Amino acid sequence: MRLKDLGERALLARLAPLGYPPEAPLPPGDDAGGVWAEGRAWLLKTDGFLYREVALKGMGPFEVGFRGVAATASDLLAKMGRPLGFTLGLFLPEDLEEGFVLELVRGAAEAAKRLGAFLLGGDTNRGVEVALTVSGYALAEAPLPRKALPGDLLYLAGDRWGRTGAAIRAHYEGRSLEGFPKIREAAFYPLPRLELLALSGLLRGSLDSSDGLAETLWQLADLGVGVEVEALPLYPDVLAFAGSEEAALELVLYGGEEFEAVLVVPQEGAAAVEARAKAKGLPLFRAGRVVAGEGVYLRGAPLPR
Amino acid sequence: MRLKDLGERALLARLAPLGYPPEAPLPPGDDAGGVWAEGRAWLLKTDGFLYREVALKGMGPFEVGFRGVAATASDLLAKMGRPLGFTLGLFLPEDLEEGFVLELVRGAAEAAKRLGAFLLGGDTNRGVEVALTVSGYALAEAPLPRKALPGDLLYLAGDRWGRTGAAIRAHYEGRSLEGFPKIREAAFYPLPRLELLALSGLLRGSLDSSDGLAETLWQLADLGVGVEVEALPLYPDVLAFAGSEEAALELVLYGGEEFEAVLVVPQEGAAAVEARAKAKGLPLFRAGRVVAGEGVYLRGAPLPR
Repeated sequence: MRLKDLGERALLARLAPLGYPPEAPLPPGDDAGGVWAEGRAWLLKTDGFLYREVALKGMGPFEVGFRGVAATASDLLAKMGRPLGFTLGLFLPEDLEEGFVLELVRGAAEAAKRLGAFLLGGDTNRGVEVALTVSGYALAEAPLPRKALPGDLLYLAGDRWGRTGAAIRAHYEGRSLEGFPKIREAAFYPLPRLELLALSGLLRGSLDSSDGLAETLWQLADLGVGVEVEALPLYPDVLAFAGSEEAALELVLYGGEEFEAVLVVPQEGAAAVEARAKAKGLPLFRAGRVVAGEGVYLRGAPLPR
Repeated sequence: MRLKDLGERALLARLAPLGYPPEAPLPPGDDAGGVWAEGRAWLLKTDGFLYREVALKGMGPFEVGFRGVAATASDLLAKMGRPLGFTLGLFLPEDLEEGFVLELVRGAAEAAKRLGAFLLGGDTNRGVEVALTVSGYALAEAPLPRKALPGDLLYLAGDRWGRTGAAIRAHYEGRSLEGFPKIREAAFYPLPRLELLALSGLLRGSLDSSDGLAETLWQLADLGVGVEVEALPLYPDVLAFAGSEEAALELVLYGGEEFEAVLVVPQEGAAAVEARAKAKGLPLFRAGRVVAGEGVYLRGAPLPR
């Protein structure tokens, strides 16, 4: 079967276990992969993309490089790994201007610096179209896998929910983001949250949302549980942009590229976690909880994948 | 200035220090990059390439995936890092058969397994042409930077010298490798050389020859020294394939893709190094020495880069 008909989800599921370590700190198909080395869970993650598929109107190579590192760092942080460094794989057309490449690299270096991390080099190769892969490694004291048990609460960390969806929709509709700076920042400089690490060792599991929250909630449900969302964050700017509560909901659920984490919090320490996040400046939103059975629900109604 | 006019060396040289750590276990622009973490030098490296640039006649996706890991692993090993895992970044045209992709990943997984390493996942994306990047991390107890002092001896480790160049030349000339099994193996399955680690903590420096021996020797000279090559290994099969000493030397010096290390050994430790290599199964060849000054010479004659 050709990739077109196969689909990305099916292909990824088939490739996930190949060569994966049997006694790993994280299961196959998680937000990152890794091995146990001298008492620490060393994580490794590679994210790739075509320049023309991530660069929204107003974004230049600087923003693209910055987002590449941010994307990879977010997956590592959701697994409770502290990103230490990143490497770049670049495919560049021969007629590309060197200034363009310098911008891509400085953008990436800037995102790395904000995290206290570095660029450890990379590689460049001739290519037909500008394409890039960003890999990063992280040291995790308590690796957080995608796991959940009926009874645990579901929390949304960070504040890019609905905003990255708005930015993409604006880009597709040809609408300006003048008047929506937080939405623009969410798309141009999505800062991965080191504060997530304040919750290391306290959570049951997590999933990084890069392909939409609804899609992520179903990835959680597919673990073998039911998901009941009682509330979702609808930021004032997201509502203004959307025009209605219903329109804002679609941006929040079917937006994408949020690179914010969905956290599975055991009822036991839910009070502490809120306190911890609060104490460390980590935005936290209680969305719902995990239950026995299957399916994903939004206030009782079925939430479509 | 266009990339085509700038050159790979010039470009890479400009990007190398960008975002690199000031207290790193390896200098910027080395065979790999890394940071010191809890007493160990953790190295990270990315090697990318286009499928068509690597696939020689007779090679399929399994061999290409194997070589991607072999290459990344070789750079890490030259720095004395023990490779622990790799991640893949794949760019794939939508009309590709799924089996082709499965071969790529299994090939990579095979090379990783030979090293006692694993595949930790990766990412896939649509592309106009098959392109791949392999990233890997390694734990180095004693990171080995590219470093050299006048009086130091130059050794070549491994046995792919001249053979990878012969394979490439064969492909270009449409010449059969029937009767040249070692040359074919050097191109199809360049086994990553774990035995290099037997020399951990004994050498002054090293460089991995991924782009040709002469090029690698000039990179060594660019550290601020002169290089005198007194002898080079001309294997029987390389000589037979080449037809003459001259043609053979050209394949050895301007071949490429060897992924074998050039080692800088202190005079005082050479006897011990050779003994250690012999005891642990690491092919080693004494080729010359480092001297004060500049430039690379082959038996007194300037060696073109």
